[PDB]
Amino acid sequence: FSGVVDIIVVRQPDDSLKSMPFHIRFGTLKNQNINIQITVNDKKIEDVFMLMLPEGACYFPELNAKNEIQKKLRPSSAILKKFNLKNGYNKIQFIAESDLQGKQLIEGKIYLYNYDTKLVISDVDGTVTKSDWTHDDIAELYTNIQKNGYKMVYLSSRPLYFYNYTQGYLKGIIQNGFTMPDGPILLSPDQIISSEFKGALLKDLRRVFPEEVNPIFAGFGNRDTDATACLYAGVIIDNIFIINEQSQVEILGKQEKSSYKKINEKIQELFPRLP
Ligand SMILES: [Ca+2]
Repeated sequence: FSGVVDIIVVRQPDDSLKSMPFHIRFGTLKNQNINIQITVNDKKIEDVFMLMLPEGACYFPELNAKNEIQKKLRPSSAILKKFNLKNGYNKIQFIAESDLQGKQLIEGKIYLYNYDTKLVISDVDGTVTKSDWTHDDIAELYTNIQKNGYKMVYLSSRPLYFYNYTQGYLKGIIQNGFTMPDGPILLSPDQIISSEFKGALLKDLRRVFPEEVNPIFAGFGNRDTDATACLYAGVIIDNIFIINEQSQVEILGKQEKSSYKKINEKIQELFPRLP
């Protein structure tokens, strides 16, 4: 695999920035001599460079306090702030220059959120697809949720080799006139490498935000363990939706039977509008 896993960046109340781990790989790239540059929104970023591991995994070099270079997947606040990201979607490109192959470039997406930004979590397998075919009216409901100021965030525990297909599947979905709203796709840490896993992933997402806010407003899932992952991630039981293979979603807080078409009819009362 060669590509960029969607990156989430959150601006803190002290205007510092925190981010989730950078998962970028140059699989088809044929180690220590490789230097990696970054361009955000078609502009080159100076001072910021990444190194590559033998397998193709890339990291940010950062001295620690014992002056031992650390392999950090989360860039510093100063590095993230040289990106000069805009709020929402940003285009990021990683450029590896090799004497044997010239410069090789992978493109990805990096998202910037505020500490007060409200996220709506959705699973892909079983929640968008009908088994882990697409459930009906999910694109219209998700389009209206983004119109009300919420950010859709997708989760997938699929192998990293199928990450780019999952992006293609979600964005090729068309139900009536409504496309699927653009948002980051987070990958479970088991499918990646280190230099039930859904619950650990959501707390990395949560703890990127400050502790005193609950960033995840709602969550969509297919199994009862998805509900456990959202409850421990700060989501209230009223805002947890669980669907089966027969396209009936159950609101957990009130033990209420409903559907995507029914939740989209209650969009302003279940997802109040945010200016
Ligand atoms: Ca699930």
